[PDB]
Amino acid sequence: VDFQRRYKQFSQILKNIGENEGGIDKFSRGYESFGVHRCADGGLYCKEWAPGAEGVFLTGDFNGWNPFSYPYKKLDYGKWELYIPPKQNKSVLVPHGSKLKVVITSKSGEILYRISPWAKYVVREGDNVNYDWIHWDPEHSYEFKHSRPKKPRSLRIYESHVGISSHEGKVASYKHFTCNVLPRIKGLGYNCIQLMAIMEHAYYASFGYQITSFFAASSRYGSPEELQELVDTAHSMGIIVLLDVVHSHASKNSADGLNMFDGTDSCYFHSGPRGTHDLWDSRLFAYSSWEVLRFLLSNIRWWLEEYRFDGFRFDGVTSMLYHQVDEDALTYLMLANHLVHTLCPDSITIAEDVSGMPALCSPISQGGGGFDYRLAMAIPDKWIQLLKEFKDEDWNMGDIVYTLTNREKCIAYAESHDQALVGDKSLAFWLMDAEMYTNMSVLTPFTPVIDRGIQLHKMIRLITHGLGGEGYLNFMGNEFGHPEWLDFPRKGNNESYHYARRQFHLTDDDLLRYKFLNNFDRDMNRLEERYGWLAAPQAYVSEKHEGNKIIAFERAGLLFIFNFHPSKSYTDYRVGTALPGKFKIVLDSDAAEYGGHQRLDHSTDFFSEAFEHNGRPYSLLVYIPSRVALILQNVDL
Ligand SMILES: OC[C@H]1O[C@H](O[C@H]2[C@H](O)[C@@H](O)[C@@H](O[C@H]3[C@H](O)[C@@H](O)[C@@H](O[C@H]4[C@H](O)[C@@H](O)[C@@H](O[C@H]5[C@H](O)[C@@H](O)[C@@H](O[C@H]6[C@H](O)[C@@H](O)[C@@H](O[C@H]7[C@H](O)[C@@H](O)[C@@H](O)O[C@@H]7CO)O[C@@H]6CO)O[C@@H]5CO)O[C@@H]4CO)O[C@@H]3CO)O[C@@H]2CO)[C@H](O)[C@@H](O)[C@@H]1O
Repeated sequence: VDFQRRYKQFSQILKNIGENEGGIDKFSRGYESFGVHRCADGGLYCKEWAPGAEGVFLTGDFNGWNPFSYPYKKLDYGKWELYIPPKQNKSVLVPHGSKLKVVITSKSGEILYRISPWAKYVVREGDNVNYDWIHWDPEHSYEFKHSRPKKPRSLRIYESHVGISSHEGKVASYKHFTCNVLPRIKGLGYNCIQLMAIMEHAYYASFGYQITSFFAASSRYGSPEELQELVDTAHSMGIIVLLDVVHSHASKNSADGLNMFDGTDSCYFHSGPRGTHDLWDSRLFAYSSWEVLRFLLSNIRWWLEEYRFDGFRFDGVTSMLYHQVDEDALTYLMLANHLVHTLCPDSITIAEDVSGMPALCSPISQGGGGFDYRLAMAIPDKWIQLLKEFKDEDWNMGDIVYTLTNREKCIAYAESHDQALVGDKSLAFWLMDAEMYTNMSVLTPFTPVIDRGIQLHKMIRLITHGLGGEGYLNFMGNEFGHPEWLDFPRKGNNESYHYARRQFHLTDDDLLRYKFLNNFDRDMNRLEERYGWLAAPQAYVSEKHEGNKIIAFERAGLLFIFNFHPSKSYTDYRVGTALPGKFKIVLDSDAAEYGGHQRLDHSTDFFSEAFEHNGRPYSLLVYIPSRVALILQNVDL
């Protein structure tokens, strides 16, 4: 790790992009010439990079699948271009909705049929083994009607998957998400959507991590225009949309994927074993290769320009960095971040990194990776440890406080999307187990295990939200403690969609207790919008009492008190504060609307006195019941 090196290297490649291409703007507009394009003159212009092809051709429905009638002309640097002249009758050469294929001929004599790396749209017809390359030329394009929202003060991310966003056991649509799921997200107080599994993946059960077509918005959920309408509608509501970018590896599919494009093992990827990820059975990009930079950077630009995304989450950053560290992978990520922020400084980039790479989330100008945030991955693990291995009486308050406050800006989350999956437990499941199925009805008794589960689900989320980071993340359903698990159709379940859905109706059912966990989430995010603790400096922790099981801190002027004690309810408990005067309850997890016992009267005025307590100048006395969290705001006398 030499920061002077990381910059000098980046600075050089960027300088070359300027001398060789016309700067990173021009360089990242590769999607404008590569692929298949209909010209204003009625002709068709095509361009590809196939360095190890003897010949390249265009075939499809349009030419009665004659493989060699349209040969591309070879250019320098292993690139090929084709211009089919316009029709005499002045009609479309390649009709919209029709099938296409690139024909690659090898030195040996193999005749290979490929989908262009640059393909905009791909569809799997009924029960076909492979995806077909569908030419996209609609009568009307989607015109974006709304402007990008003002950059949020603090991010409150709602991690979403479009397919599973309905109560039905089927792939839900972009249209369904736009009409039914966007208003729910807005209502909860979330100001950002992390859109998962958008980049085309042939294997649905890969959760969007096995990419086949990099420039293609998954056909599965609908047309490219319906995704544009989705993003535009989110903007109409003041919600920013970020995309999950998988540039770490590629699916090894060759018929309908990026693998073996020009017939060799070294096109967009590394030759031999270096180019194969053994654990994932995937291909690995040759980040040193100029054309891989054009491809990957024109992809970043594509999602910014075509679909108007407000930023990205770069997945598999750890795997990219360690093949010792891959300098090329890292210089690619620096150029990607440089591009995103040069085009729009308000744009956000997040890194999915477990390693904790020094300066990954710091400015490039200081030898950093250029990322705005990293995910605070230690937080979900600490909650798992405590619920799996420790009795409530044995939870260390100092260890909770340490894990949450360790730090570079990070995104805090109580549980990941991976924890929602089959053969893993959600926080709601770790807390209530089999009782989740029995006593989540208002009509059944409020058992001590349902009572404990509800109280702790709220508290774990609130301490993660208030103390854990500079941003917050919640995966679809976990805001109301969604039951069961998530599982995608695959071999191992005989293609079942029974768990490939989200039961959102559970919160609308007044005869169920999910409404309580949902109400808490809505009010937690709305209170954050009002006071901005996520944007505030790190909290001042006055108390992390091992005996009493009390965590007390101040962030953005608010006073946060947590009683994790399984049985003791403290009266006249002294909490230190930096502010004198009157204090009022702004949030109480024991309120009835959240599934509490209503033990506290909110109309009570708490008066700060001049009594040094826990390194705080003033202190106030409070009633904090067992498994209750409180937020107190200082008010004008
Ligand atoms: O007249 C006085 C003047 O004379 C000299 O300079 C001459 C040059 O000698 C002459 O060639 C020309 O150079 C221009 C050139 O015409 C311009 O186009 C431009 O070149 C840029 C280019 O536009 C950029 O794109 C960039 O090129 C990349 C390329 O895009 C990228 O794909 C990659 O290419 C590699 C490829 O991907 C690989 O697959 C492989 O290619 C293989 C094929 O796979 C294989 O199938 C087969 O076809 O062979 C190929 C080659 O082995 O390798 C490729 C790389 O080798 O990388 C390149 C990066 O190089 O950059 C170029 C360069 O900037 O600009 C140049 C000028 O810089 O005109 C000038 C004069 O006008 C003399 O040198 C000078 O001092 C005198 O003043």
